[PDB]
Amino acid sequence: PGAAQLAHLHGILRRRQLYCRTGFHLQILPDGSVQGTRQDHSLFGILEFISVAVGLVSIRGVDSGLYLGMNDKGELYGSEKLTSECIFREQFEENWYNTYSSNIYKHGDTGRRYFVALNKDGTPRDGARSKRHQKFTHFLPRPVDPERVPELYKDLL
Amino acid sequence: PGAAQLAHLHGILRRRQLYCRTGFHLQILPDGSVQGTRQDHSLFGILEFISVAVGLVSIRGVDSGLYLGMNDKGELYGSEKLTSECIFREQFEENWYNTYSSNIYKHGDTGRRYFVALNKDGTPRDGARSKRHQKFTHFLPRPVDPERVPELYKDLL
Repeated sequence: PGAAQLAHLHGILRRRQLYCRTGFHLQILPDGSVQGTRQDHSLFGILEFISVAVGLVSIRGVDSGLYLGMNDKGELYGSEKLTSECIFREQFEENWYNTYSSNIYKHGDTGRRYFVALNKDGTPRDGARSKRHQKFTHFLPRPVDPERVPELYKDLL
Repeated sequence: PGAAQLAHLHGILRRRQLYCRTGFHLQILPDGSVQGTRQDHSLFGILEFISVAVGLVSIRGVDSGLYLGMNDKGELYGSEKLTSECIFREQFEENWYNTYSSNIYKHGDTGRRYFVALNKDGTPRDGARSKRHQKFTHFLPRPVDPERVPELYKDLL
């Protein structure tokens, strides 16, 4: 084909599963909420990673179509349109587990950044109360076996 | 396009990096040898996973073009053509780390299978001397960021 064809396929090559070290895969539901499923290959767990810049990413739910974004008060959510709240800093942490902080939100005084995180029960943790050294913020990007989520792969088809 | 087009692309969607728990990415060199690099996104570290059957896989080096295979005496190597020695049993182990044993080789007496493994210094370990509970055999499948290995992605292009 052509035009936007090249970039579009690569997005599909960049689809991942974000497994949080507390035992959950980050998912972005259609209603706009963000949470964690213990299920491998969840349909909303299939996230497409857009490499914005060096150390920067944007995570779009392939199924929900929404972009992961963190707001003013540290709360995660699914943004229907890209915004400055949707760009996160991707930093290595330990063992291929990355950490993802807001690219615009931090604690004015300490300078400590706000982090994308999930509690041990799976619900979204308050970005501001989450820290780099805590396991709530560790996220291992995982590969997506397309044959396990066919609905999401009828673009090439 | 057509004919074999559908299956071909999916192979590209199933390219992975096999990170061994002892600190290395399994690579398949052109000379036919198998070893481990500490380098993320090594050019020979980019393996295409062929899901043979349930719990079965075949690993082909994208760059070397060779298929990972284990022989009679537990030694890994890069097979130029598929053989019975190239099919491995993929089993979950802990934390998304899988274990890969020979689908035809085991210890006649104990019944303990032969495992794909790398020592802590990175060289290939003897399949027969490797065990499931040992970290030499733990392998975390990782995603491949195409933009980091362009040479290997000129098929779609």
